[PDB]
Amino acid sequence: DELYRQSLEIISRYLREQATGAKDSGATSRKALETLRRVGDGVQRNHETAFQGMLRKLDIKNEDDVKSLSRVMIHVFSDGVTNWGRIVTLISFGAFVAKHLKTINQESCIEPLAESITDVLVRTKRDWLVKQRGWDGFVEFFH
Ligand SMILES: COc1ccccc1C[C@@H](Oc1ncnc2sc(-c3cccc(Cl)c3)c(-c3ccc(OCCN4CCN(C)CC4)c(Cl)c3C)c12)C(=O)O
Ligand SMILES: [Cl-]
Repeated sequence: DELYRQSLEIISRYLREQATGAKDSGATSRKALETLRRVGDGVQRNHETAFQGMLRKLDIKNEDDVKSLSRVMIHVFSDGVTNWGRIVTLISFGAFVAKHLKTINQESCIEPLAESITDVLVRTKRDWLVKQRGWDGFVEFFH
């Protein structure tokens, strides 16, 4: 399942570098990461209040808290329209949570969070993603 692997590589590396502040299909992945670095940080900067309010309401302190997020992520992501904008918001909130997790020394929860967001995205919408040319469509879309 190469789309799952490529989606996990991009989302994992984005969340990890947002948390740590430090950088680590080859071509697409690096272009897709570069785009998140641009659109993702814009989303977080622009929606800091809603993100912080949501995170405080979710009360995320440990691996059990993070593992219980998948349902609400699937409900909210599936509830609305599929477009790259809503995909980026999902990944941006993930990054915002990864940062919180690093702050409170729960950095070991960042990987299951990235796997959880990848499962949401690839398991609700792999057809749409295939039709859009997967990560190629994302890079063309955003530049
Ligand atoms: C540009 O769109 C933004 C930007 C900032 C916040 C909300 C949205 C709507 C967007 O949200 C999402 N789009 C795609 N995937 C997801 S997944 C998700 C979510 C929802 C709950 C839990 C978890 Cl783990 C994830 C939200 C999403 C959904 C709603 C949200 O906030 C709604 C406003 N509240 C008002 C009360 N206040 C205390 C907290 C903020 C937020 Cl912050 C998010 C991240 C969301 C979309 O649905 O297109
Ligand atoms: Cl296009």
